[PDB]
Amino acid sequence: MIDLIVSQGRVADRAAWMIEGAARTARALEERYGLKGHYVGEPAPHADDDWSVALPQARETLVAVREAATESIKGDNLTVLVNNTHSVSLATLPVVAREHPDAVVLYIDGHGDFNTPETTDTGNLHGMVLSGACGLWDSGHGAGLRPEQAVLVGSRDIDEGERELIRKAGVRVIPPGEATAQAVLDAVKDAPVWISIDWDVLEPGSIPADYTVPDGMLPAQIRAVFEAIPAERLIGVELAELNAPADSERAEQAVAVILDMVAPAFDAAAA
Ligand SMILES: [Mg+2]
Ligand SMILES: [Mg+2]
Ligand SMILES: [Mg+2]
Ligand SMILES: [Mn+2]
Ligand SMILES: [Mn+2]
Repeated sequence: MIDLIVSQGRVADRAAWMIEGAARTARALEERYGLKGHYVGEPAPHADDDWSVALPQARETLVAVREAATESIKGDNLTVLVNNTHSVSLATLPVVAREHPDAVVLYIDGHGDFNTPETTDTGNLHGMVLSGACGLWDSGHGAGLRPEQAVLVGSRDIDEGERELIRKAGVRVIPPGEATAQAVLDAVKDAPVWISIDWDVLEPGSIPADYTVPDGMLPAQIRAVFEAIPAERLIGVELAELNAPADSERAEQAVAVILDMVAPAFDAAAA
């Protein structure tokens, strides 16, 4: 009753071990739940390139992830995507919004990812993912997510340009100190639910990502979200931005903590 899809192609990766982090996460899920993952994309080298170069390069991987996501979301299994980068959600979020136009997206992240090409100060595609899914700019991978149905959980590092786009579009923001069961249940109400996680939401030290931003959520708060959302309401889960080298302490300890955070959802789905 779980479908596991794993991105292994470069999607604007600036960090060296996002593909390895995704692989280690997927292999641990495979072992815990006796799943066989659908691995898509071919690894390319990381680089600090503009979105205008990285997005074109990522098309093949994004289209293969979209195709596998569409097949699983049309079906009766919990859709689980283990994505190297948050940018893969440029492909998955338009699918979820087309299949489930009633769905609320819990976008669990330390940042807003709501810059456009006009507002971005870094040219990092990652900073433009949720705005892209919401059609504030054209990613070439579709849009159709209503910002009124997107909830930023745990965001604490939002540019004033980005904050303006977020308020006007009607994206709700739950800061990390308010990100409890009550606040998340108030946000999703009675809607079906898609969870999109960027591990940079977590208080630094624990689960390595690309970005390090203080005063974040704790692993138990993420576990509380998975415990709080009813199994009948959960469409699927996306896990992104584990930057963990092959065979490392950060790999084995991060993946133990991830297994613990997602167990309330995956144990229910796996039965
Ligand atoms: Mg790195
Ligand atoms: Mg293209
Ligand atoms: Mg279902
Ligand atoms: Mn982030
Ligand atoms: Mn992100």
